[PDB]
Amino acid sequence: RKFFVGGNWKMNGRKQSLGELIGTLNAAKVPADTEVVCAPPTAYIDFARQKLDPKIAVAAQNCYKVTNGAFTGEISPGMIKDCGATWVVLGHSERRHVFGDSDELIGQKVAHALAEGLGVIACIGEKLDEREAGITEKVVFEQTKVIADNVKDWSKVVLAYEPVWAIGTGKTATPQQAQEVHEKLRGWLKSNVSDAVAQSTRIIYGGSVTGATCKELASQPDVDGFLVGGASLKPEFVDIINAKQ
Amino acid sequence: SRKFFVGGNWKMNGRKQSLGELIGTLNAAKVPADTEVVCAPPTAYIDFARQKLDPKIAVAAQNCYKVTNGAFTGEISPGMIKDCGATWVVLGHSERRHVFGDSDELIGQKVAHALAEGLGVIACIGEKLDEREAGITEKVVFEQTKVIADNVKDWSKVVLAYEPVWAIGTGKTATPQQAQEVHEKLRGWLKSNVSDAVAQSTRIIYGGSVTGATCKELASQPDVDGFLVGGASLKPEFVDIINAKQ
Repeated sequence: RKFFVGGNWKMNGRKQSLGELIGTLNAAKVPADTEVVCAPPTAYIDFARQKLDPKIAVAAQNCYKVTNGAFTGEISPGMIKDCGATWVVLGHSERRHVFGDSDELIGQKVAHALAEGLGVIACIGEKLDEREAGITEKVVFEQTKVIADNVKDWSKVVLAYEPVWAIGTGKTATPQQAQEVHEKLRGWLKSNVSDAVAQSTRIIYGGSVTGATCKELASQPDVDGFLVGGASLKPEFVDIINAKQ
Repeated sequence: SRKFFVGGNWKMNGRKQSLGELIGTLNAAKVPADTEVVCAPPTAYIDFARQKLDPKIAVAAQNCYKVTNGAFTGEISPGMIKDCGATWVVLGHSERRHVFGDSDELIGQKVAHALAEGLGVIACIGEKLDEREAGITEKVVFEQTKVIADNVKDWSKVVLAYEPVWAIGTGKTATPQQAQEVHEKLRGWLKSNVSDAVAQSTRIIYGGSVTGATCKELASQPDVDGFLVGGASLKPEFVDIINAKQ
């Protein structure tokens, strides 16, 4: 499984700062064994694709479920592809919990994005209350099932596990518990999709990752990369891209 | 003395190809003297549209969030909008409210933030069919307008857009007379709840179904100061609507 490192810039940056960031990434050497993807704010997808070395892919941070229509404020996989982007992050914890993306809608977006020839970074993760209630498996397996029900070709999909229960809650996710979850997800795929899919599908970690912890996290058997948040806006991102090196 | 305002909301439609053609048409079009033309392309094309579109045409974002930066994957801020050359943002559009759940409180915060960031705001309001049926049109649009008003310190950069949601895909069809009725009531609300000055200078544009065949009569209505065009913004017909007052 090729090491995958995605940077989710979230709602940050402007042309100046993002341009500098991109300059820093273009100048860095990305191990041929690493697949790098950057997710700029929607207004900068086009901008980023133009400035980013073609070696690095561009992803949209969200998209809707149809080709076109009366959905003011939304963008379709078609527009994303039209901008040169090749991936779209779907089901991100922020879309689910802050903007209410339903599990059903996420499934529809996944189906549509893949049908449009876009790659999908499908995010899953349980909240603190769900974690506390000991229903981690229930939640992530239900979320993964919806994704699986909407994926016909896993070659274009990367599963990202977000330990939401560790975001601003005081809890700290250890690499052991990350491995623990990733192993369970791969086991679910093995049994519910196929051995081939479970073996080849990248399951990346969307939890807290820094240049000082990426090595250990990347060394975990079932952690195939990262969906980086805050660090993706800093030089440290390059260190994370080299976590396997 | 209110400058005729025509905004084209492309909604989630178009690609660089189709948009570029529409833009070519607009760049070559003569915009009427006392008129203001704005185009709201899909978010991924705000940048592209601003670059191809001549400065005589303003660009608007179809939505934005309530803070400058943050952990809000999938959202953009007024700061990013201005950074791309856009000078307006459509907020409270019926689709954001009814399809995506934007609450009146959220819309008020977005309005406040967009204006604080120096962006112009096209604030949308409109009642649904059921609300229309029960005869609470005024109550509904007044509540929505008040939320907007409560978050507007200076109306110079604000344009109100009435969207007869009740007619939009419901088997109904708003007449220019019922359009005028609402606009007049809205302006009356501004006069009584804000100031006569704001009431007289604030453009209240019609966001219902508008075509080159109906823009003329709609534009002639005393309190209809322009349009927030939907489907027609995607065709040559758009230019005719821009000339609705001609």
